[PDB]
Amino acid sequence: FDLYQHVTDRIIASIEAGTPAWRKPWQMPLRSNGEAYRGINVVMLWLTAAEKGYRSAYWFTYRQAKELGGQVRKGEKGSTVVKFGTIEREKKIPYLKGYTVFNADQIDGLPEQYHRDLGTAADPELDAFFAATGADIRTSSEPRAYYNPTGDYIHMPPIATFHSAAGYYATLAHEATHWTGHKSRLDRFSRFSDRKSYAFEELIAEIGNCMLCASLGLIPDFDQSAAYVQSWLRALKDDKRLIFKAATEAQKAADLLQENAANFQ
Ligand SMILES: [Mn+2]
Repeated sequence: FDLYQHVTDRIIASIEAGTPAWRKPWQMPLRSNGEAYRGINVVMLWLTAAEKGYRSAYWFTYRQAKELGGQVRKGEKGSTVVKFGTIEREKKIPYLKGYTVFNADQIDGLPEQYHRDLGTAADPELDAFFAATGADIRTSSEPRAYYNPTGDYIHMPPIATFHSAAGYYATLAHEATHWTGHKSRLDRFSRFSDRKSYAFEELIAEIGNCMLCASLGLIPDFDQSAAYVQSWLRALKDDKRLIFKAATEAQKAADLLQENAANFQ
């Protein structure tokens, strides 16, 4: 009946139940046109695909199913994704409403199309991605990986100390996600830092890093972020639209990375 709550409570459950929704992939969800879902809806459809065991990336509405050449298997229940309708004021103002979609594995008769390994060394195509992001990446024998907004650079340790390029680039993807949201770019940090503002950042960063790593073929590192799920639980309980604001920032952090990395002069 209430959307923000309804969605926040699914996410609060997943956290308690073990895995927060957005970690569940370890294929990104698509609409009937091939356009990928964004933001909070990627998160929601991921948890939904895990919880119902879906193999397909595609989600349809009853309308999209029927008038495409198919039928929603009766008994099948959809799940709630997010979008905007309009109210009039003086086709005018947007407002957030939910809606129901069904995965392709709940549907019969749909058309035909509908259903790596990196060692321990530098990878050229990954190196080109992060070089094309624009990020000051500095390397030093200091054994910590971090983003310093004050200098505005990412510091990686040396790749060989990782004994895993997959571990090396996931960590970099994570820092690249933080690197967005410096004042010159996405403008996301708190002004005055504390246990709450670090908690928000690394949640945006986490959700965002899953989104990034899904595209780059990497696996996110979740050891580093075990001390926060409680603040996330607390903040998610006290604020029923907080998860929407995080997922929107997260998607913007992934978008900025990939868009820069394709800024072909
Ligand atoms: Mn971080």
